[PDB]
Amino acid sequence: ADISRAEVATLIQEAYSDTLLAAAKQGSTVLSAFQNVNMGTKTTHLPVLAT
Amino acid sequence: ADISRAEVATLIQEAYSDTLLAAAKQGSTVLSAFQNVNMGTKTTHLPVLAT
Repeated sequence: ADISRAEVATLIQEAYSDTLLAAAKQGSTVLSAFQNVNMGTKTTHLPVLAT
Repeated sequence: ADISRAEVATLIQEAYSDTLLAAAKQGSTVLSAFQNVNMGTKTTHLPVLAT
């Protein structure tokens, strides 16, 4: 005796949005606070003044 | 059945970097705080009022 929103089936379509999806990425702190030194092998030796 | 990094001994070289080596040097304080009198001899005499 009446048409409910179930009996209309897929003529009513659900909808989509990006609005909450995007999230900012945060880099390393130490890779921007300090000098990045290139390496070509596992170990690099650095001499320093000692006395 | 497997090669480990201990078994590749000295086919892997160790590198060097001077990026920590360069210490800066600090001058005398008294040579910048006060007048530098040029001398051509061991002794200079300066008279002053005394009474």
